[PDB]
Order: sequence, then C-alpha cells, then structure tokens
Amino acid sequence: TMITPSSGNSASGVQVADEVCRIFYDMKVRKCSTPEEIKKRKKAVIFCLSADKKCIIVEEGKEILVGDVGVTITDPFKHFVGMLPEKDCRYALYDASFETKESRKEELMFFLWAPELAPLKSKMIYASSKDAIKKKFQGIKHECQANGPEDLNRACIAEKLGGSLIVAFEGCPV
Repeated sequence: TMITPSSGNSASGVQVADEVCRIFYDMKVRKCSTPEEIKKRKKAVIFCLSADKKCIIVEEGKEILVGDVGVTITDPFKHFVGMLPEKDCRYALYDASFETKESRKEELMFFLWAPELAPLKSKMIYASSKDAIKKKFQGIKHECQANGPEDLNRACIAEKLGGSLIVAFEGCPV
C-alpha cells in the first residue's frame, strides 16, 4: 500500500487566488457600493484550489452573492450549501444576512466545506490552506467547518451565531 503523489498541494501548497483576498473583502455589510448591483457582484462564495490545485479558488460555479438570495434562494444560506456538494470545494465566504441580539447587520462566515468524500487534496491541503486564506481572511467573522452540508446548517449557523446572542437564524428565520 505505497502511494506516490506530487509534492506541493498534496501536503498543502495552496496560496489564495487573490480573488479570495476579495472574497473576505466582500460578504461584509453595507460595504456594497450600492447593493443593488453588489447583489450581483459576488459577495458570497465557495472556493477550492486551482487548475493544478493551489490558491484558494473557484473550482467551479459555486458562489452566492446576496442578490440571488430571493431568486433560487431567499436569504438563508443552505442553498449555498447546495452549491457545494461534497466532491469538490472547501473554503467559502457567504455574505451572511442575519439579525442578532445586535440585529440584521450581516456578518459572513468562513466555510471549511470539508465533505468526508471530497478529494484528499481538499483535506490535506486545507489543513494548511487555512492560514493562506487566513492571510486574506483578515476578518473571517466565522471560521465554520462542515464535514456534512449540515454543519453549515443555518440552524447550526444559528448556533455559531445563535449559540450565543443573535435574533435570526436562531430566532426569526430559524
């Protein structure tokens, strides 16, 4: 049982796509220049690695953007969990629009979408990728891992937020 993979992203060698330095940058709050376009400006997202697999990346077409919220979605987020299945992607910042004891003040959250089936490169890698993304996730708001699309569960996000003092996710919507 001897394997022999490459030597870079196999033991974790990613480096944020740079657009990730914008992922955290977005999904913030009223930062939306004007949220009527911001809604369609990419403000929620999942990411993974690269063509050869590296930089936190958009390995496909995941990504919510707050604007969709109300089309194929409606403000929660599990739809976004649906964006990420299990065989491909792990770090995701989704503009979290949720009230709290503080009230609706939007606070996105880091998503280590780590499915028990994803490829190794998106497990052994993220192990050290959460440091690279971190160097760009200056403020993650919510490092939240999920090895099941349920750890993302808004009710559970209503625990990561609704497990202390919010008002929605754990209160109004869930």
